[PDB]
Amino acid sequence: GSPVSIKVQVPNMQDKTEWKLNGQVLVFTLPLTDQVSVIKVKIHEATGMPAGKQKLQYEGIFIKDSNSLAYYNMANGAVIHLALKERGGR
RNA sequence: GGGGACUGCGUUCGCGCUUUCCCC
Ligand code: NA
Repeated sequence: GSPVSIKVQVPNMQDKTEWKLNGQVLVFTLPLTDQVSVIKVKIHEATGMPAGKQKLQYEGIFIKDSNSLAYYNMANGAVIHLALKERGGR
């Protein structure tokens, strides 16, 4: 497909001094056939935040690695919201 | 029996699994 602009809203998390979580909006250029996992790769390259630590949400949907951006009907200027994933357990 | 930190993960976002531990 044709590459589109996808935005990622990064958290503002200054206590995470190992990453660059400064509230910025990342702007990536990717085709709509690219999988959501590619967004995590590019977020890792820009913030240092590993993919396994990223929680992505698009229009309230917890988008999954194996689906393409087109699967979620993303378009130019779509904003993906990034959060820190927190693990649980008993 | 509670809370944390991790290593990876899953998730319906409620948490759950796991890995090293650390405490109360
Ligand atoms: Na719900």
